[PDB]
Amino acid sequence: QAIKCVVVGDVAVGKTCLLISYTTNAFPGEYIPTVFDNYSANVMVDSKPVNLGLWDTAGQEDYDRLRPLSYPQTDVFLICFSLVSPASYENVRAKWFPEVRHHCPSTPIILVGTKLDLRDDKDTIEKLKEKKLAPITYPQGLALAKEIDSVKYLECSALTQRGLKTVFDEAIRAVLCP
Ligand SMILES: Nc1nc2c(ncn2[C@@H]2O[C@H](COP(=O)(O)OP(=O)(O)O)[C@@H](O)[C@H]2O)c(=O)[nH]1
Ligand SMILES: [Mg+2]
Repeated sequence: QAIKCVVVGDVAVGKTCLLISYTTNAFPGEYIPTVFDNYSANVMVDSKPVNLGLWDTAGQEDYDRLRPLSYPQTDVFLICFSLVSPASYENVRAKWFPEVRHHCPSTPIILVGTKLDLRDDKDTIEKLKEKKLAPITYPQGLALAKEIDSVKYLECSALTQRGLKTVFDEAIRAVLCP
């Protein structure tokens, strides 16, 4: 089974790390590739063999017109936001969900909270407070998920890989089907 999955969301939520941490089981953080690319993984899910094509995106505003060229024939989207970036969570509803739905009205969405590992980091919570902000909590992401009617809400870390595999199994599970 060939499944095409597109990953959207604000620059720097960790889309490229998520894809590479997934396909290769190692985290770039140190050396992140800047050429926007597509990747591949052969996965077994509920006894069915799957070839999953993962398509990265340029979330920059400069790419508003060209980004949707990679949307045709997509089987499932991950809309991603950083659990340590409220601005990114805001943009799911202000920008990403509306753009996905504009081009692909019926394609399933998985809502993904990323950098799960920084949610307890001290220096991180601290910096967030200096802006009168705080990490997105599980209940908050679940609510956004319900707002936008995504098939699942899932948290992960590319750095630790916690929950990373489930993100992709549910992606696959959402195509073929509820
Ligand atoms: N601590 C932590 N940092 C991450 C994680 N995923 C990505 N990052 C960092 O976040 C920054 C942006 O990640 P990248 O994948 O380039 O984001 P993108 O622009 O959405 O594709 C980089 O500095 C990464 O090292 C994560 O799971 N944990
Ligand atoms: Mg990237």
